[PDB]
Amino acid sequence: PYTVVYFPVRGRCAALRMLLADQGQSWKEEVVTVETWQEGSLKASCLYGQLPAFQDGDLTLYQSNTILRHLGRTLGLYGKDQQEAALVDMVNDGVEDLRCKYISLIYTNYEAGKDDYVKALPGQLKPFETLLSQNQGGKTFIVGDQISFADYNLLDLLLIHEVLAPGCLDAFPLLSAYVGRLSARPKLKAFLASPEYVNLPINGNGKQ
Amino acid sequence: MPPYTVVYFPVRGRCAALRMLLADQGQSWKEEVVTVETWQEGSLKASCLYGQLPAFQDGDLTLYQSNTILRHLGRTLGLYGKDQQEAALVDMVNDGVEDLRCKYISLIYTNYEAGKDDYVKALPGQLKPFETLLSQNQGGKTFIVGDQISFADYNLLDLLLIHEVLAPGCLDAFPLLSAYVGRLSARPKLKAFLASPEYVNLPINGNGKQ
Ligand SMILES: CCCCCCSC[C@H](NC(=O)CC[C@H]([NH3+])C(=O)O)C(=O)NCC(=O)O
Ligand SMILES: CCCCCCSC[C@H](NC(=O)CC[C@H]([NH3+])C(=O)O)C(=O)NCC(=O)O
Repeated sequence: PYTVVYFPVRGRCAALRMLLADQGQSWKEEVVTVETWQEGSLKASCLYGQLPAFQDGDLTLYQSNTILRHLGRTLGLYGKDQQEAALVDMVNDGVEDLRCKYISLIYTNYEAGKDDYVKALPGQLKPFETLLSQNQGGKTFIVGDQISFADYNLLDLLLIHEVLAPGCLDAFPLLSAYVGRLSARPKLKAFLASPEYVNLPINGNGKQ
Repeated sequence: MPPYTVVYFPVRGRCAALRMLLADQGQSWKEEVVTVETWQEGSLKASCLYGQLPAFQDGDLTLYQSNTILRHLGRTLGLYGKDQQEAALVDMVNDGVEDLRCKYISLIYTNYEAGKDDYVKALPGQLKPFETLLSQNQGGKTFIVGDQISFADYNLLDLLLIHEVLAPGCLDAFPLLSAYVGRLSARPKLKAFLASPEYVNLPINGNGKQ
């Protein structure tokens, strides 16, 4: 019932793929090559002229976070009540802010800004360590005691930063244990080790 | 006393949309103004989750992130669509608004002088998606999604209004958006609020540019 339309990279689709895989959902991948994209017709039919695009039956959605929220809403990964839902949103928005900075670094000035970015990293990750400490001592998920779409988004963000700055999580015990714990979930573990994930570049420009 | 408290700098900025929402929905709220002096002192910043404002309090629930605040209000006040499908569409609209808002903010604080012309030239292409959304919903006669107002409407309204200040007449080429702004701006409570000193006398941005 699901179709994700995207370029052949993990990018902004990694988190939603992990979510679908971990939740045991099936989906079809519609790969869009740079050639096809530069042709122009697909772009013109996209609401904001960008991908990913997602189809749930006849519902066509755009915007990665909208897709995540939609899945969180339909699959029950949006907290147990309104208070938790608000907290889940707060976590996801924080993830999105840092993701934008990451994306900017990767595509705008990797060479020149990498050092400053890595130096500033600890300050950027602290908020998530704090959130974790306030939720049952970081023994469960980011919000509440059930997994939410924010968890998958945060997991991806942490994983790609471990590739960018190996060991950046060493100074954060809760985050470190969190990544290990989530990465150990049966279906997610199988997915993260599959060619489907491993053989796709993280970003489109060969930088990471 | 009011259950809501918005903590922010004395500017409209990322709080304009939520204020319009509260006002239009007849809600009461307390404004906790943070001056640049107080902020540079450091203690408040250190207590903020991501080291930034706005901050929002609903009873003992302290929230950060403007869009989280909007979604929370949309969820508790019933401004999030009539069902899941609409909720997804509302999110899609809001995310689009957020993307353009970031570009606007970047222009305003990063290089207003140098980039203003290019930005205004690219504007029509950026607004088209919203005109399209409007055309697909009862011919743009009601709201952005469905037939009931959502938090996305307030966010979009603010975005359109601030762009009308940046590039006067930018909405002329978009009949649906133009009528939409006029229609929403005419709602009783919202109209009263937009004309109040509380709104009018607050600068749009913090650096005096708009
Ligand atoms: C080519 C391989 C690298 C691909 C990089 C990732 S896609 C980047 C871009 N899409 C976005 O930035 C999506 C942003 C949107 N806010 C979301 O979160 O979904 C796009 O479609 N860009 C195409 C365009 O704008 O023309
Ligand atoms: C001073 C008058 C001008 C104020 C401009 C608007 S506040 C800007 C900034 N906050 C944000 O950018 C908030 C972004 C956040 N993602 C959201 O959506 O709420 C901040 O708190 N910055 C303070 C800091 O980072 O130290």
